[PDB]
Amino acid sequence: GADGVGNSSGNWHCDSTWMGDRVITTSTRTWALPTYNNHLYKQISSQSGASNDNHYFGYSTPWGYFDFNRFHCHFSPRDWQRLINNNWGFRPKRLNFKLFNIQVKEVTQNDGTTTIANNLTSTVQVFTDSEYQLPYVLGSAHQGCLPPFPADVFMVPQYGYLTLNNGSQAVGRSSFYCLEYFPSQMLRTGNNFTFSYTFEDVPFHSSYAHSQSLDRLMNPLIDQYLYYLSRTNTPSGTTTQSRLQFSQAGASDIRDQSRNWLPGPCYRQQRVSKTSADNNNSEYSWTGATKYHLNGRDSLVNPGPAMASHKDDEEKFFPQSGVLIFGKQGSEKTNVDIEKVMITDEEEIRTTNPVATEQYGSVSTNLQRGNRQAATADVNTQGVLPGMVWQDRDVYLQGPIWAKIPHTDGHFHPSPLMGGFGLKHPPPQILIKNTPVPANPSTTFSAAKFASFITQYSTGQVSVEIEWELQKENSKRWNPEIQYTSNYNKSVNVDFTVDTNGVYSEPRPIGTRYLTRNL
Amino acid sequence: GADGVGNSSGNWHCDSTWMGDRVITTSTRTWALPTYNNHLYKQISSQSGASNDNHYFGYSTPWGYFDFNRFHCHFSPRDWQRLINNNWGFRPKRLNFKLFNIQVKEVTQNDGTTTIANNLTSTVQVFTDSEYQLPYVLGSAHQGCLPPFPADVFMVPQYGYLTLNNGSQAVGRSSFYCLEYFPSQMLRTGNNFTFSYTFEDVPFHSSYAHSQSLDRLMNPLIDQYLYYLSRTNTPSGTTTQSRLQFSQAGASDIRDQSRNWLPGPCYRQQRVSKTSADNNNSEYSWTGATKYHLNGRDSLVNPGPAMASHKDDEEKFFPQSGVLIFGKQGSEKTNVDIEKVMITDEEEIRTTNPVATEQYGSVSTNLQRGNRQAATADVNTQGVLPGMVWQDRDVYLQGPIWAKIPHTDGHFHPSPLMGGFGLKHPPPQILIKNTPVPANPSTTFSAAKFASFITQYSTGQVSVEIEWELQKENSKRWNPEIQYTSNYNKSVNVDFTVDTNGVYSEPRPIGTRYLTRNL
Amino acid sequence: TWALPTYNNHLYKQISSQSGASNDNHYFGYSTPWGYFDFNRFHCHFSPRDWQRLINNNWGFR
Repeated sequence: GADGVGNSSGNWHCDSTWMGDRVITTSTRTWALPTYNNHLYKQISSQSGASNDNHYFGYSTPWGYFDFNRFHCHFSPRDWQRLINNNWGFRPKRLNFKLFNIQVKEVTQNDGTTTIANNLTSTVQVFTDSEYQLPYVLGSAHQGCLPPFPADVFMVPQYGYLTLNNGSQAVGRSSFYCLEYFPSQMLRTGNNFTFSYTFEDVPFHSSYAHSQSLDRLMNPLIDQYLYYLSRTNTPSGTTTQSRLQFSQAGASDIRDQSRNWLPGPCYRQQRVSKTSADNNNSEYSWTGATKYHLNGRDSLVNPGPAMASHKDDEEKFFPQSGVLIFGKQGSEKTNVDIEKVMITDEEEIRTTNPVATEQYGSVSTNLQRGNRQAATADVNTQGVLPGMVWQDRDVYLQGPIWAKIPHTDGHFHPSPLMGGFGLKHPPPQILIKNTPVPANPSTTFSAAKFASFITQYSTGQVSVEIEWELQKENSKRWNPEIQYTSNYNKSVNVDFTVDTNGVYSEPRPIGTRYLTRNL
Repeated sequence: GADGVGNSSGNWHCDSTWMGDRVITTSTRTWALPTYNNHLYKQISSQSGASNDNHYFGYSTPWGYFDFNRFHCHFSPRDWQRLINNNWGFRPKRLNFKLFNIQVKEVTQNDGTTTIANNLTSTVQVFTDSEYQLPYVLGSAHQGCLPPFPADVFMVPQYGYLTLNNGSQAVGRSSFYCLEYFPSQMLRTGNNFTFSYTFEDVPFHSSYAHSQSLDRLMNPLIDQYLYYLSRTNTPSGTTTQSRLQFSQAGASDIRDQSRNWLPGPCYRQQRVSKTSADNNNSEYSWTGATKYHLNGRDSLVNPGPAMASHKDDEEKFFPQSGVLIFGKQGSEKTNVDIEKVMITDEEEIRTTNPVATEQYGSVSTNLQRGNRQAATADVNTQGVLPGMVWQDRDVYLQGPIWAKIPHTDGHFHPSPLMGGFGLKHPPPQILIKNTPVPANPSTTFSAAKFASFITQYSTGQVSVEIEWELQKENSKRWNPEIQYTSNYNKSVNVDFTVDTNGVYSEPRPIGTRYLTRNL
Repeated sequence: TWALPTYNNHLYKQISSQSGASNDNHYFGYSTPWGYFDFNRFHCHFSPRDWQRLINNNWGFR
């Protein structure tokens, strides 16, 4: 840091600049940090009797952490539109981080009034691990983001983690991390903190949608030179006999043509409808779910593999867990009606990824003979096969930007299943805490742990700046594209704006896929 | 080679040196080489009536070969412990090979006595293919290793191979290799042989175990912002109606949370117990096995894909073939009791790879409607899907170090299924033979193949030195690790030591995974 | 992190054994307002895991 109590440690920077090829964004927010857990660590675990699936064991810490991982932190609704309408892809490159204008307040709750005053000599300490030595919590899509709207103020969320358990009990291999055991940087009023970071090379995210379905790749005018088996028998006299005929596949045969490629893999979902009348009356929620089984307990696959949500001309149906779901403004935690949630749509991927609610295809179950008749069965789960292409899941406007790839001997197509960018060395976790200030010890000496501290909290401003790389488009498409538009009719409230009471709200999910490409 | 009959061609080197980052090992053994097959090639094949699975066709040769491929050759039980306790991974780099102190003996069996004497002018010839032109036998985990204990003496195993067959009969494509048709190096007493080799780049083997299970990646304190479908219906009056409610997943919901990753693939096994009372009474061995079907015959998958052996708090069960199994000292070939075998345990991989005896998960089989009710089925086999992470199988103390990757147009995650390091250009096979010495031909000329030779054999010392690369650990774990310890109680015999009759024995399998890492 | 009280109301005092006591338990001395820092125990310096690249891996330390 630098200088005094009266001097300011940083300016407010929130802006976006568009350079053409690479583009830069900036934002600044205001935060407040409480003391958590009365300055002490605690182990936490599952509560008494619980399902074998719900057991957990871990620790909670006094430390907080910053999360900018959602897009809406970085991009405004309009800045989001020089991106998704005008471009075929984007990726991050490098970022900056800064804290400044730190001030610490102590509070006195005596009687029915609470007085608050500056504590000028108190400190707040911050570090960034950057060696990836801690359990990495970010990327699990928790709350506690920097707000989407720059004028809002937010608390910093508390930090904690989980470790191997057996039931509600720990195992010998289970690990315990003390955050005090790292070098950090102690800051007072008039001290600031910075670091900078560089993304590893990662593929552009695909903001295009395809103009060709994988099942139609070819010229309708010209027939193939390959033959397929067409008729298996022919009438002879009164009744048929076995005769094999072959054919070349034309535009009337398009079903039957040879191809060089296959659709992507599927792991199948249950289908439900937004119209309440079509759905069965029972509780199938947990029973009818698709799950995976790991170490004797069952977990839902909430996003699951990337698959189209519905087929043509059914907009009413979506996979049970297969989609992301966002809440509207002020929605509650539990048991809330469908009118409150916002359900995203995965469609444009129909052309490669198969629909999530249907089988991959059909396969032959048996060997035919004279007295046996051919039999097939549906394959509801398919792994990856050579010659198989697919697309990934869209990032939308608000959702995960990145995730940390687990450190393991093998992995396949690491792009993460919620969306965004898989990173082996992602942006490091930033951790922050209030330094404990003891209160009025006894006159005689005693060896005991202090239970008594001054009650205080801190606040300041944080800033983030990321540099993005863009991919422009050369398209010879003659006719116009599909663009993201706001409706021009009159309305009581404007979208993406404060209401009369001053609560900013986001009307609908906005994906990145509009501009079209050929497959 | 160099110099004389009286001069020695090499010193005994067996040692281990630890440099920190890289590390170097050395060993020397004493061998004896018989003449095989009376100096001639023979075709071999399956015997008369046999199962269609058991047919084979091939050749056996007079040549022998050296196999150091097991770890216990290179590492002593204590040297194995500055490795597995102190490190997160290791890989080979380069090796040396040497033969020396060669001496050839001829034997005379007349009457009831056998005299043995030096033959000073006889030769022994050796070559290393290194162009990978021969069938590559090593890596199939046969017998004939350099002994684990440096004072033992061993024969060199005989060399042979197999080729395409139809039943017990050869096919036109089947190949025949004459080892005489290579350049080799002929050695007498006072001649030595050397070559050196460099491993291609290969990933470190993972000697860590994970401190986090893949099903728990996230902060218990903070709720997600995503919604999952929670209740499918609500009571209305006397009976329920269809109503869809949604929820955000907290620490009580941990079963239901969204995740960016999925567990590794499985190919399922039958489960048996070490307690003899739980197992069914019948012969299910071959019938209840998991198999693959190639060209009309069936083969067991003995190791199979890497999967955890058992779940929490069942130590009694293991997959039917799914684990490696080692014999104790002096165990016989066939039909031996469980008390004689040593069964390895694959557990620490519970956190990623699914258990081998259970299904991967459940998937939805049908489309619901008003009068239809949701249906699911177990998926017992899963291929690789995008966003899937796993671990490989552990090497232990004694077992394959490497295998040769087959030469093919495609392969996936080549790490071999017994364990160790897949190599496209592995250490080349060393081949050795006694040169035939004819005996006393007839006085008149005859054109015929000699059936009569001097009876002789050779012996000497061999040496191997490998350089290893190590990966140290930076861990902020506060509490202690799990280490490999010998029990301190008194006992009749010390582990990994000679008994009163002088037979070295190994009490238990020792894996490499102790130190812990975060996932 | 430490906290330092004022001891003895900013003044020195002589202290000694209390009245009747065993001849073994008699003592005479002084107490001061001053405090002092003690790091002399190992567990201050070494964590349980750091203690294990030491005692398992080594024949001595100073």
